[PDB]
Amino acid sequence: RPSLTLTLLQAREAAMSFFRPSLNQHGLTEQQWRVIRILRQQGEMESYQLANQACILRPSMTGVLARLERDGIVRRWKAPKDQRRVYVNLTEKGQQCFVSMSGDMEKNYQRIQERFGEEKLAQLLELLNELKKIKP
Amino acid sequence: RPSLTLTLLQAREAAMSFFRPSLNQHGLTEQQWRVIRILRQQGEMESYQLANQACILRPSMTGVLARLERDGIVRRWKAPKDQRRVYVNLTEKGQQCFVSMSGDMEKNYQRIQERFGEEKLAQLLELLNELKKIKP
Repeated sequence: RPSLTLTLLQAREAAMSFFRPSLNQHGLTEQQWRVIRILRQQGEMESYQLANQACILRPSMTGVLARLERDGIVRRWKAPKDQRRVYVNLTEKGQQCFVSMSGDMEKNYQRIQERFGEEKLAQLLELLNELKKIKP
Repeated sequence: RPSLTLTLLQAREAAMSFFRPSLNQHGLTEQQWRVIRILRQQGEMESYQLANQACILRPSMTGVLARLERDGIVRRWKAPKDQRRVYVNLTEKGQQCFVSMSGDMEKNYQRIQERFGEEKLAQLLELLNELKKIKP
């Protein structure tokens, strides 16, 4: 039995060589960029939920957020009607950060699409979207 | 542009809920189990190469190996004809560890196959095997 889950992770390392240089070049970690990506697409998010979607382990998430907060990328606030919840969102500076990286990240996806196949990329994503739906 | 790489990782979290309990139940971490899986399938392996295939970051790999070595699961040795290389292999105890977990891990794959689809699982794996081949 080949390992579905190890194979998912090796496939992701393969794709990540297309993005790490632009993130290298822009001075961000992939874990930062995941967080930025989710907060961009999904908007303000409760912080445990963000760790869960962004696929970060909770002890590293504390440092991920405090760093991004220190850099002016995200803002953290207590929910007015439950102060023990903490919501996170991109700042104007973080949104403009996302925007300037996006042209580079589109070109890296164009390189993946050419080298992998435009329809193969679409089947993979469809299938991966389906696999996520098997979660109990 | 949806994130191929974040989506790979969320799909993997989905599948991992099928295995973490048996690894919970057997007292292993997934990072240990990746290492055991690669050393089982591929045999003795140089230690940086093992980190690369097993998808572990080098500072965590040191602790992964020293723990597994302390538990009698792996053996580490210097290559006779290059003492600055360190090879790793499963011990008899680690091989029997792999064997006893494998029945549980097969059942968890049967659950995935039923809930995901037997042919969909095969297309996904074929496609992921292809994606790995795009690595520059």
